[PDB]
Amino acid sequence: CPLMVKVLDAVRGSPAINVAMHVFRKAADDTWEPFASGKTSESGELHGLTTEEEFVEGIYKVEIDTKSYWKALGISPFHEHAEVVFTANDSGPRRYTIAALLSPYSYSTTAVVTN
Amino acid sequence: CPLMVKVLDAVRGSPAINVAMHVFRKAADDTWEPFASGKTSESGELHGLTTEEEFVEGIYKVEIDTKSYWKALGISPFHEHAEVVFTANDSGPRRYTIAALLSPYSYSTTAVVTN
Amino acid sequence: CPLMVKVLDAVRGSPAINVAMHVFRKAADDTWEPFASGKTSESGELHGLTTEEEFVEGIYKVEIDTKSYWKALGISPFHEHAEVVFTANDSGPRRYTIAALLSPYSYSTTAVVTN
Amino acid sequence: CPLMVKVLDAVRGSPAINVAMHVFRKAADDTWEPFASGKTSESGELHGLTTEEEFVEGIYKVEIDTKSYWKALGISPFHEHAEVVFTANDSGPRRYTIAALLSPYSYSTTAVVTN
Ligand SMILES: CCc1oc2cccc(I)c2c1C(=O)c1cc(I)c(O)c(I)c1
Ligand SMILES: CCc1oc2cccc(I)c2c1C(=O)c1cc(I)c(O)c(I)c1
Repeated sequence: CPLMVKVLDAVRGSPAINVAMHVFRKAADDTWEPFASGKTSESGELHGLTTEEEFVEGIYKVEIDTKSYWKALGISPFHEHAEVVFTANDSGPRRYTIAALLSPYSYSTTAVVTN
Repeated sequence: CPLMVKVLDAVRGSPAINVAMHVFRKAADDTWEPFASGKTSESGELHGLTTEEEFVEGIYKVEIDTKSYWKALGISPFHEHAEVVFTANDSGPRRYTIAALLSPYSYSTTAVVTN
Repeated sequence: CPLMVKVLDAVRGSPAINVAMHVFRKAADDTWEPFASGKTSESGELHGLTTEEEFVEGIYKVEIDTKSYWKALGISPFHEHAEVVFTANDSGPRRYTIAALLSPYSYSTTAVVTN
Repeated sequence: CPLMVKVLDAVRGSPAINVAMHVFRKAADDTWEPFASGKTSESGELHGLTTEEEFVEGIYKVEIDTKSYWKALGISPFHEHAEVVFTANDSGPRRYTIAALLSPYSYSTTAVVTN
C-alpha cells in the first residue's frame, strides 16, 4: 500500500467514518484525471487506492468530501471539501500516509512519508 | 475588507512573508475563473483582494503557493499549495478571514466569519 | 505589549470570547508562581497581561481554561485546559503572541515571536 | 492498551522517534503524581503505559519532552514541552489515543476515544 488516507473528527474525538474521497493525477494538459476513490472505514482509514506499479511520480490531488460528512452529522461546515495536492517523488522506497483532522471551520493535514 | 488571508510559519515562529496566492470563483459553466491575487505583507496578511460589491455569492477557492515559499527557505516541502474552497455570502454578506499555518509536511487552515 | 494571547473557536468559526487564562512563572525554588491573568475580549484577544519591565527572562506557563469555555456552549470537551510552556526573553526582550485554536477533542497552539 | 500516545514530526513528515514522555495523575492534594513513562518507538508510538485495572477515572497529564527532540535535530524550539491534560471518564468501554503533531514553534494535539 503506497498511499493511505486517514481522517479524524475533532468534534467527536473519533475516526471520521464513511468519508468519501477522490484522488486525481495531473495530466500534461494541466487537467485532473480521476485516479482512485473510496470511503473511509470504521477506523477512518482508506487503503488499497493504488499499487506501487501504478503510483508513478507526478502531482496528485486528494479531494475529501468533508461537506457531506458534516451535513450527515447535522453540522454546518465552512469548506466545500478538503484538498491535498502534492508531488510524489522517487527517493528510495517510500509509502505515503495523508492524514486530515476535521473541524467544521478548520482542518489540518499532514503527510507521513516512510520507507 | 470582506476577504483577508493571514499566513504564519510554524518553523520560524513568524508571519509568512511574500507568500503568493490566487483566488478563483466558480463560473456558471463550472470552471474556475480568476478572481483576485496578491502576496502577503511583512505581517503575513493580504488585504484588499476584493470589495463588498464585487464579492457576490459563489464558490471561491484560495490557492496559497506554499511550495515557492518553502523553496526560497531551502526546504523541499510536501504540498504543491494549500487550497481553501468555500461557499461565500450564501446568507447575505459576510467578512471572511482565511488563516493558514505552514510547516514543510503539514498545514492547518481555519476561517473566521463575521457578520 | 510583550505578551498577547489570541484564541479561536474551530466549531463556530469565530473568536473564542470570555476564555479565562492564568500565566505563571517558574520561581527559583522550581515552583509555579502566579504572574498574570485575564480573559479574552470579543475579538478573542487578551492584551495587557504584563509590561516590558516586569516580563523578565524566565520559564512561563499560559494555562487556557478551555474546559469552562466548552461547557458554557453545552459541549463536554476532552481537555481540562490548554497549557503553553516556554522560555521567554533568553536572548533579550521579545514580543510574544500565543495563539490557540480550539475544538472539543483537539487544539493547536503556535507562537509568533518578534524582535 | 487503554492509553496510547502517537507523535509525528511536521518538519520531516515522519514519526517522531525516541521522544520521552511522562504521565502523571492528579492527587487529592492537587499535586502531580508520576504514573507512567516511556519513549516513542520507530513508529512514533508509545504503548503499554498502563492497564485497564490501573487506569481509573481522574485527571491525567502527559508531558512530552519536545524540547529535547528538537535539540537533538539541531533545531531551536519554542516550547519547553507539550502538555496534554484531560479527564478520563467511564462511559462504556473506552480506549484513548493521544496524538501530537510537532513543529518547532507550534504543536497540535487530538484525542481519539474509541470503544
Ligand atoms: C495564519 C494564522 C493562523 O493560522 C492558523 C491555522 C490553524 C491554527 C492557528 I492557532 C492558526 C493561526 C494563528 O495562529 C493565528 C491566527 C490569526 I486570525 C492571527 O491573527 C494570529 I497573530 C495567529
Ligand atoms: C501524532 C499523530 C497526529 O497528531 C495530529 C495532530 C493534529 C493533526 C493531525 I492530521 C495529527 C496527527 C496525524 O497526522 C495522525 C494521527 C493519527 I491518531 C494517525 O494514526 C496518523 I498515521 C496520523
